[PDB]
Amino acid sequence: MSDAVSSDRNFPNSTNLPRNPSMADYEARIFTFGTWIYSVNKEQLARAGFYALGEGDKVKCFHCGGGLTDWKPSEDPWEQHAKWYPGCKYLLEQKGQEYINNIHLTHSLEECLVRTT
Ligand SMILES: CN[C@@H](C)C(=O)N[C@H](C(=O)N1C[C@@H](Oc2ccccc2)C[C@H]1C(=O)N[C@@H]1CCCc2ccccc21)C(C)(C)C
Ligand SMILES: [Zn+2]
Repeated sequence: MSDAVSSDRNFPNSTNLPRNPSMADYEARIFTFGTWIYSVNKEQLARAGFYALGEGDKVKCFHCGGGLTDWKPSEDPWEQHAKWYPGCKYLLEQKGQEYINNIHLTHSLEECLVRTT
């Protein structure tokens, strides 16, 4: 008999809010990174599964672990994390193990651009 003390129905208790992206996700994550920037919006990076530890740039992955620093002028979080250590909960399940494996093998993204410049 599966008890299931989390995934079953809505309204867990009270404090546990649904999610609220533009309340404790977009502004919250970014607030941890700072006004500073480098490549993409830090929020986007956080959405994938990243969170700053107070200090600028020093950011680590959630659950899966693995710290990331000294980002590249043009790079995505999906490819970065998946390449160094593909073991995130939502990240893996998002595009299945197939996508994660494909990413960690050859170059990805950047397709359909007139004629490869
Ligand atoms: C252009 N891509 C950029 C984002 C990039 O890869 N940057 C690399 C990078 O940040 N790396 C390499 C990994 O080191 C390895 C991890 C796994 C396998 C092999 C090496 C580990 C990681 C790194 O330096 N992580 C540091 C180590 C000290 C503690 C700490 C705490 C919070 C955030 C980051 C870190 C370089 C610049 C340091 C090499
Ligand atoms: Zn991760």
